[PDB]
Amino acid sequence: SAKVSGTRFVIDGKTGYFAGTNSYWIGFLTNNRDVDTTLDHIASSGLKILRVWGFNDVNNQPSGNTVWFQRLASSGSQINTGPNGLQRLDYLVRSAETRGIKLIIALVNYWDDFGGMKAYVNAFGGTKESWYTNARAQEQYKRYIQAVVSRYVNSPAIFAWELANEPRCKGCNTNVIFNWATQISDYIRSLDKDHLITLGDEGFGLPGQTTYPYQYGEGTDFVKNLQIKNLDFGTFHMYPGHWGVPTSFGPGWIKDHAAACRAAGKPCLLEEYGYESDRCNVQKGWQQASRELSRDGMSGDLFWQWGDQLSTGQTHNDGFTIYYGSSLATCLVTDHVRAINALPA
Repeated sequence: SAKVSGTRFVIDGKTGYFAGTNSYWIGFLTNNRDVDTTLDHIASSGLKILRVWGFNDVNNQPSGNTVWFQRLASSGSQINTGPNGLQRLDYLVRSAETRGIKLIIALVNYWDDFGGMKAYVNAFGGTKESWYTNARAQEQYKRYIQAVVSRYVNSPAIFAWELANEPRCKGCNTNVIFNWATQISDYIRSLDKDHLITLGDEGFGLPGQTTYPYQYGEGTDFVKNLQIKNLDFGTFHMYPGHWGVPTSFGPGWIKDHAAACRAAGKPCLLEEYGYESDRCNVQKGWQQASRELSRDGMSGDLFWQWGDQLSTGQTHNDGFTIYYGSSLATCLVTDHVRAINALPA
């Protein structure tokens, strides 16, 4: 149900460009109806891919019925397969199977939200930069990958396994993440031969311009990582307001990634993007630049992030949320999906 064909994706046997979104919170909901209604809204919007967090790491177990997936400690780490643990991810997967949504499931965070590499450093020592070569942290991270992947190997709702959300190794030789991603993607492939696998990086480090995002200072080399055999497609993210570059850098950023993916013979996915101001105009310009490259390396995009109305009220507005039913969703979801459906075949 989710494959690659040259520089394009194939979902439900259709080859082409797909739109999707991100919802880090959907895998942690404890109300099944809130998962179903959010997926119904995403599916009715014509979105096919949903990127979620498949991690929830803590150093101390939270109180009450708070959801957690893994507790990390120097000795005795535990993976939660209970009702407030991975059973919440199981429900998301089953609800996505029913509703025709393909999930990208990231397996650790580079950032501290939901624990991240920081929670592993707290348990296993070292620094965030040494996390990739920290044997005890990598041993537990692989145990966690096995615990998640083994549950959904036979699900048609997995778009791709994703190694990490936005992995960086600040100031590291770019071989650190390259070697790490090679060994972890080979590990995931041993557990699941058929689903796609991707890195989850921001896409820093590649030719095109001399601005900050093109530099190798965050430990990644986009072109180098596209050579990894068991990574099926390239991912890149786009946040000019955090990166000291204008919004007008967007089309070139997209073009430069699509050219690298084209040269590698793999699809590119613009996996997160957002801007806080003049949102419709700014982000519609980027969606057009991406759609225009649909036969030249780009094969989809996911905005960050979905917003909805749950039993617990409106979901969080982090300045990038696009709420279902809003005028901004008509601009960046309805009109986008209609423009994708109009692309030549």
